[PDB]
Amino acid sequence: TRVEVQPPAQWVLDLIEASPIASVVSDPRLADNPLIAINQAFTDLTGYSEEECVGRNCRFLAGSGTEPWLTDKIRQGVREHKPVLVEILNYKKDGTPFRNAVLVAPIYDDDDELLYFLGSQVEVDDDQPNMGMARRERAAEMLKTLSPRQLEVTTLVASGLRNKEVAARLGLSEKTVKMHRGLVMEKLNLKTSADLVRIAVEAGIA
Ligand SMILES: Cc1cc2nc3c(=O)[nH]c(=O)nc-3n(C[C@H](O)[C@H](O)[C@H](O)COP(=O)(O)O)c2cc1C
Ligand SMILES: [Cl-]
Ligand SMILES: [Cl-]
Ligand SMILES: [Mg+2]
Ligand SMILES: [Mg+2]
Repeated sequence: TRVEVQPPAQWVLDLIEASPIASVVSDPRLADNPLIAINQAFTDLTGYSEEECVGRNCRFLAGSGTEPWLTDKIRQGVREHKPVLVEILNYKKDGTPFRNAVLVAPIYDDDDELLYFLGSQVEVDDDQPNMGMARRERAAEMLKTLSPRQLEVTTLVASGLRNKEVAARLGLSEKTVKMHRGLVMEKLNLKTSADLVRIAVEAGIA
């Protein structure tokens, strides 16, 4: 099955298009919380075109060997609106199995109103099955270079808070919070907010 999805808004494209890693957005108000957008890296990772993806739950990547104790942690994150990083067996369009380090995180529209989910997918090679631990080491070292305000803005943002909630928590203006966010993005060479949530969760700070 597949549902017809409205063309994605600019904020959806801004979240994933410039990411170097496979990234997707789902809309939980549509049938089966289906993908509403994928970036180019998702098509090159999986072999699926945007036409084949949009309208479908991302569990189309699952197959015979997929670990239900690890997918349930994603279901849990979707339910509790909390970010989850698991490494699960998935299958490309050509049936090629691959280990997928998948982040699923709650994210808000550019008006901070409605909830969506951001997904991002990194292949862990059969050659080098501990690649995930090397990403977490890199993430932890980068996040340690941040100033104290930048680090705690990053922590609250990656936890899935709207800017208005981060601003409430820290006694700042939304404008000030977005200023600190931008500075983190520039300092750590992060193209998208999705890339920022990924290193936070990799590091263990959210
Ligand atoms: C944004 C997003 C991205 C997802 N990416 C993947 C993925 O790459 N591979 C996968 O097997 N599941 C992925 N999932 C998880 C499934 O869509 C589903 O949430 C999970 O399998 C647990 O639900 P279920 O028990 O109904 O399958 C993603 C979920 C969301 C919301
Ligand atoms: Cl889901
Ligand atoms: Cl302020
Ligand atoms: Mg495209
Ligand atoms: Mg299942």
